[PDB]
Amino acid sequence: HIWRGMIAKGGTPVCCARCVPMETKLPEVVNCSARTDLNMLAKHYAVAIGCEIVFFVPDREEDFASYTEFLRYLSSKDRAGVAKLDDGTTLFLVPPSDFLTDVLQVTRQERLYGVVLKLPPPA
Repeated sequence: HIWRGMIAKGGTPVCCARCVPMETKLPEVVNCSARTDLNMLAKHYAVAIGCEIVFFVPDREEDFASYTEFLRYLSSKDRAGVAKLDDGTTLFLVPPSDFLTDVLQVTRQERLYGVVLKLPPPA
């Protein structure tokens, strides 16, 4: 049982997608309801105590051109997308860039990363 669903931008479908791990349940639709500057995410990362990652791949070939285009839509502007898991956790949609190696310090891949940051809990 793999995750298979849709990605959307502002409620507007972008493509269908699947998901390989490196986590809670992904909704049927991962909607990118907003963007965040990579700088802003860098600040949350600096203090995070968990950083979980999945890769989103286009589901089928007909989803490729859109997936690719959605990557440039994010990386152009040095931004990341914002979506949610089922349980309300913030999920960031991070396209390929230096940010992946300099800040998250992970291997870089020409893939969209889903990223959840766990910040410190209260005392």
